[PDB]
Amino acid sequence: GNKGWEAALSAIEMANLFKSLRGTGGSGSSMEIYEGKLTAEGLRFGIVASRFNHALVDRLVEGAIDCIVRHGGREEDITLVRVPGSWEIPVAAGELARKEDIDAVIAIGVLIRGATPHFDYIASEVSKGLANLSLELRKPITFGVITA
Amino acid sequence: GNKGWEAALSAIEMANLFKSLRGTGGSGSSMEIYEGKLTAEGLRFGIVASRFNHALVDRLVEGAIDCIVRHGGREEDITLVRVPGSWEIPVAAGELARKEDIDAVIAIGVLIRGATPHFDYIASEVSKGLANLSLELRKPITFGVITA
Amino acid sequence: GNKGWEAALSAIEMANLFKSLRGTGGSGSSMEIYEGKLTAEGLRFGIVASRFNHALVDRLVEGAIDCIVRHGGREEDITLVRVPGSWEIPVAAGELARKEDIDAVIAIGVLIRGATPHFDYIASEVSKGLANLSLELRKPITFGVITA
Amino acid sequence: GNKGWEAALSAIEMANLFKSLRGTGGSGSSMEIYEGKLTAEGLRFGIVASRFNHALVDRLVEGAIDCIVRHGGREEDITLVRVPGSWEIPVAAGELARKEDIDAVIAIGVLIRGATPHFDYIASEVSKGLANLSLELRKPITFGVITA
Amino acid sequence: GNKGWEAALSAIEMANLFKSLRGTGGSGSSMEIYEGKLTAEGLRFGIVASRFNHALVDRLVEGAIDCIVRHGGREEDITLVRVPGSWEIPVAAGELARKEDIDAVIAIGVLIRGATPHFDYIASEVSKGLANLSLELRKPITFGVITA
Amino acid sequence: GNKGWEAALSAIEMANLFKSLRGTGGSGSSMEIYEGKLTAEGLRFGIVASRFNHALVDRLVEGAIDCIVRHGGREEDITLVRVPGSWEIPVAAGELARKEDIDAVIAIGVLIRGATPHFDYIASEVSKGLANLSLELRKPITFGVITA
Amino acid sequence: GNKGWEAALSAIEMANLFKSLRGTGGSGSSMEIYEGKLTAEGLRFGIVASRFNHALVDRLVEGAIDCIVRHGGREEDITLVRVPGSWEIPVAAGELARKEDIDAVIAIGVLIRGATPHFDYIASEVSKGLANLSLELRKPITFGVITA
Amino acid sequence: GNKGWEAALSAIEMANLFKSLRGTGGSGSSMEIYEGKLTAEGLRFGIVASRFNHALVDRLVEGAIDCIVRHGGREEDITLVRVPGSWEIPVAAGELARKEDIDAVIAIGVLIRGATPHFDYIASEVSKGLANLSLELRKPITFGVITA
Amino acid sequence: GNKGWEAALSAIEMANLFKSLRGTGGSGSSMEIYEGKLTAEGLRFGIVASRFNHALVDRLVEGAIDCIVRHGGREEDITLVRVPGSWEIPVAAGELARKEDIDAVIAIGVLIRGATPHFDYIASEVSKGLANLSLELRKPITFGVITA
Repeated sequence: GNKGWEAALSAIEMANLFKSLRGTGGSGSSMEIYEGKLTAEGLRFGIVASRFNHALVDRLVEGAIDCIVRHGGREEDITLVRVPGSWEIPVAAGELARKEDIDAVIAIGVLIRGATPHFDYIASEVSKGLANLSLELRKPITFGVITA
Repeated sequence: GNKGWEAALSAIEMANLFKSLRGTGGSGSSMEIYEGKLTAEGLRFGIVASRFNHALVDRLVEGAIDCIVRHGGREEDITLVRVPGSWEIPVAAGELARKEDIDAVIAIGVLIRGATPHFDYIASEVSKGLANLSLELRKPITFGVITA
Repeated sequence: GNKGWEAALSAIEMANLFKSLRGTGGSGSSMEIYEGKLTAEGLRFGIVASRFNHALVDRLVEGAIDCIVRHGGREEDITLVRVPGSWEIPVAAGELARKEDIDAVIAIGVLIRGATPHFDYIASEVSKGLANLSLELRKPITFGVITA
Repeated sequence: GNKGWEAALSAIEMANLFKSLRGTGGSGSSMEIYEGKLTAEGLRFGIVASRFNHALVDRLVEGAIDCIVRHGGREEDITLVRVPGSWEIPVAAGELARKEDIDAVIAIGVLIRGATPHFDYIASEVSKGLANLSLELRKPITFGVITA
Repeated sequence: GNKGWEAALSAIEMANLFKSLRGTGGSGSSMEIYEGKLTAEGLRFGIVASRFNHALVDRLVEGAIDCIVRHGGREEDITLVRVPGSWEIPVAAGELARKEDIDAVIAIGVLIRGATPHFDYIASEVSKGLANLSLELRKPITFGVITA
Repeated sequence: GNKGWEAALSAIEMANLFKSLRGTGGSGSSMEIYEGKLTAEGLRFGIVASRFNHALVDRLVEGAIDCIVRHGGREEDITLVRVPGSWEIPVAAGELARKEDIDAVIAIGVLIRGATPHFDYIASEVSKGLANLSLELRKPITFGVITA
Repeated sequence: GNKGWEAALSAIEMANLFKSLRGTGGSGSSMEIYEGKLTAEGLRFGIVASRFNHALVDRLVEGAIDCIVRHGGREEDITLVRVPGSWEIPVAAGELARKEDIDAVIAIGVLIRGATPHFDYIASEVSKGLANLSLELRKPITFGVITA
Repeated sequence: GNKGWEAALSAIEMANLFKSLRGTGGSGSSMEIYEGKLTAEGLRFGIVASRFNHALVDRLVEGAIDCIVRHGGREEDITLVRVPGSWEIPVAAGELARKEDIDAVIAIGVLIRGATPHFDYIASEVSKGLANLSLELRKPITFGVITA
Repeated sequence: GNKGWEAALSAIEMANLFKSLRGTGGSGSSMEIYEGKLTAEGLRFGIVASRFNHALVDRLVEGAIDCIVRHGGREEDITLVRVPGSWEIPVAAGELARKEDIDAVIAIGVLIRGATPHFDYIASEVSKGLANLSLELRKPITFGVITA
């Protein structure tokens, strides 16, 4: 039940939700409640991770993959991209999020804000970029990072 | 007292206010005051709610729906969407806020202040994101979220 | 006196100034020095005020409209819009700005920044929104926001 | 040595930098280098200044104009506009920049140290606005305000 | 030791990453893993650096050029631009980023943040500008600014 | 806040409730439920106030008139009468209620608990008589007296 | 968070596990492993709930239904039975566990710690009774009780 | 950064250095310079490792092979041979070097600190032997052993 | 900081001063004011510097050349001469001063006056020689010697 499991759980629910919204509406006669299920048969995902501190990141990525397969996901339908550092996560995510096949992208990384001097500037940028990216491209982007 | 009732009331008033300005002007030879009546007949709304603290959130949604119907709203013209967490609200509001039918949307959530660094960055982004979306689509968004 | 006195003065100098900037280009003998006059006739205005802390906002609006007429402003060319809460001022202001008639907007607002939690976030985004509109819409606005 | 002289020097050579940049591509057969010269003949500038604290601001504005003429600039090609406060520098700056003939802009101002609360909210916004305008207008603007 | 080396290495492989991600599609049963690579034949670069503290920056500029050529780069395909300030880099980088024959941009400078004036504000602003340009234009940008 | 606000709101709720019971039953095959909406259009009301302590009463009664118009009431359909003192409140209310036009009645007054021996008697008398008239006439009569 | 969620999830896993063992063996000619996925499609369930502590038991029962339907369960494949006493579950559970259609049973209840010696005997007997049913009848059961 | 990565880097560029050195003489009309590039494609290497202390040596050998593939080397052109002790590294190294196809050799090992007397006699000889072989064979060999 | 910059700036404008003073005459009623100017097109220069303490002087030589080219100078019209001592500059400057196609001369060197031998005497002598040459030949000479 590591934090990587949480990111996968959030990602799966949205891919179903947006499908329901884009689909045909209800028959009326009451409040149109829209909900996202946990099924994962026929959903494609993407993941981005940083090389830095590969001893503490390998566990996170591995735990995330177990969530999809257990909930009914084929291992063949996952794409993995690795980037040098945390600063480069947003730009990489954009290329993945713009593909037609992909339906969700997860973000995994570790932060050293406070662990090293002069890092709060970089720390705020990644959080701001990923959220702002989601609105323009119309697609859920789960967020996950650790503090060192 | 409960923020659910208070937030919905604000949404009702601004819906009428915008309809007045988009129409004809007021009487001349005087400073035309503008105010929003509290009636709610003929309008359409939407709601987005999170799931953290499942016990507490249920009360808030009940208050919001009660105020809308009590002031003359039709239950047939309310749509509800549920999301996993607080980070996820801004993207959900995007889909609803830009439909040609809806007139206003309400966001309900719970924020944690200072518990862990992870939640600290979440609070800043959700506040900024909701405001910018409203200014770009010309519809009102009500920020009815509790803290702690 | 009150901040409404100072706030009104700045707006008056601006509307005419922009008129000069779009004036005839028949010059160049020496360096130009553009400046704003203090005439008020033929200048439309808009004013927006909140509702919380009614005991204060009443004097600010009362103590601000006087300066407009004192320069020759006609009361028929002023429009006022009341709004429920401070956090939802900017959305209303944008609607009035897009009207081709009005040439200036001023806002009254009382904030308790740095008093209690859940209000610092509100106190932060209010200023940022108003500034953004001015550059986008190209019409001056005055930040007539006070605090306890 | 004052900010007025130093701030201007940035303006002269970027006007030369952009002119050469959009004139030709890579020469070929060797590394390409682009550089700006400190020559002012044939260039037209613009300057914006604040009304408040006219004592200090008087010296700074005088210094900036001295540099332009010294390096070979004609005084007939300089436009100066005054504003009553720092808050309105960004909106005014955009007006001059959109003019096709101007080739660069310079900003002068003075900031006070904590006379009243929430000054930073006003103080920080001017810096943020200037940077945003430069990128979208694609024309340099200098930053030469001085703290009190 | 040379941070130009560290910045240069990151830029080289990101160009390779984009070369493959947006390349021809592929079909297979196993998971697809996309990884960077240090190979710099057929890649076009561009560098921007400031004069500020010219004693130190001149050293770093040489280091970046050494990395490209040693790793298979071509001196004929490197373009260099020099500017007089740290505040004044983002505007320059914009023009280079839009060239259709440029694959990456490397930005290096010096910050003396601390008790010095004007530096607390601009230090934050320069970072945000670079990040936004990357997502807007979909092209990597590296941040190799060192501080005392 | 103003206790007249509360007393006013209760009047509308009761008026609609009796307006519905006279009609036909609701949908069968379930539990019949009757609730009062807050719409306040097309309803006639009456108000009674005591002249003693005109300072507090004036604000209190003004706090009640706004409610009917704000919730969609016609401003020219509420009657007002005043009486020398508290003792005269019941008889005045009795006169109004018998009319075939007024649908609800509101009472306003200010009292001090047991200031003098005779003040104790009136306190019991004023409440006792008011309730009895409501049952006899079959018409709601709100209670709005203030103690101390 | 609630025990109702945890109890339901265990039932989902066990049902899949038993369907695998009772089936044919797998290939590979190596070390062989079994595990239960979390797909609830096509499985039938049943629940038994007590009545003490009216406030809480309903909340726990609600969560259990959500888990089954979210993970692919059908609304009309669940059977519910309600009984008064915590001492009274085992007799009810047996009547349901022996139906051919049912494939799992979930028990929800509340126990009291140390209130009286009478309840001490109650608590011991209920736990061991349910265990014996599972082994005797060869069908999984879940133990979703709370105390204090 | 480890000796495995650092030791390899020496190997790649000398293979390039010798290839260019024996290709042409002095160009003439200017100073002649000979330099090696960090390109590995088209080159075949050899590696020798010690059996003892397999824990530490496992990481170093893994690091060296990572560098070759990263810079563009094919894994099919790498030969690894193990030996039981440091004393036999020189004799084994000569065997690989005399092979005509190999272009360079790399040595890895770990030395303990004074477990038994006269260790220096054995310890020093390996370093001396490696240097002697290089001169007479006329082929580079790297030195990458690490003390305990 | 670079004293070569400070020395260079003085030399540039003095050449302009002589260009106008001995130019064509003029007639007028007001006072005539002759002023220098920073404009270096069509001006021929010449630099002399010493090897003494070659670590530092090489830096200054570059600074002087940068000033001339940036201010509109031409590299084709700069002549450089190097000598081995501070005592030995004046003789070298004499030959350069007599060239009919030279407008100014810049002399830079290092003095280590103090407890060192021979330096109290020569330090005075070198200064006098330069001054006398200027008046004798009627051509400006600049003194940019720095000392520890």
